[PDB]
Amino acid sequence: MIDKIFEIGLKDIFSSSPAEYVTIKDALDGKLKIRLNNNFYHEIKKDEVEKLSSRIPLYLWSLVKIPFIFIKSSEIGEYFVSGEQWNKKAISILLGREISNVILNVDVEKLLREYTSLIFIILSPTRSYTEETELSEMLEHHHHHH
Repeated sequence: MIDKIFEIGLKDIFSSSPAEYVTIKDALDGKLKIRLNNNFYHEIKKDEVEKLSSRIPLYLWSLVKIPFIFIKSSEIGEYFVSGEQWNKKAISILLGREISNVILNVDVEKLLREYTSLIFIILSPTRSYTEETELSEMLEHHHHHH
């Protein structure tokens, strides 16, 4: 509890991850800047929030705290929907997927194209650098989907 040595292992991993969030209601309020764990700031596009709030039920606006975090599976094209149950319920309604834990890579990519600034993906560099994968994919003009 009040014990020294909090450990720094996962800190560097989730350093680029949001340390604070805003609701959909807050983003419409003009809170478009969230702080990361490494204290940097990422601005959220209000335009992407407005198209979001046009599709997600009113109740969830002050419940869902954006950005949405998706943890990528260590080797699989499945992403673990992270956040509160409201975030996960949002994803359930936006995709038509029942969120148990993961959604498919295609579903995440839909969401990425639909709402880019609202999403943080914790990439697993365990199985291919997804950024290098992106180049390799566009070379063959496709994106591996299943």
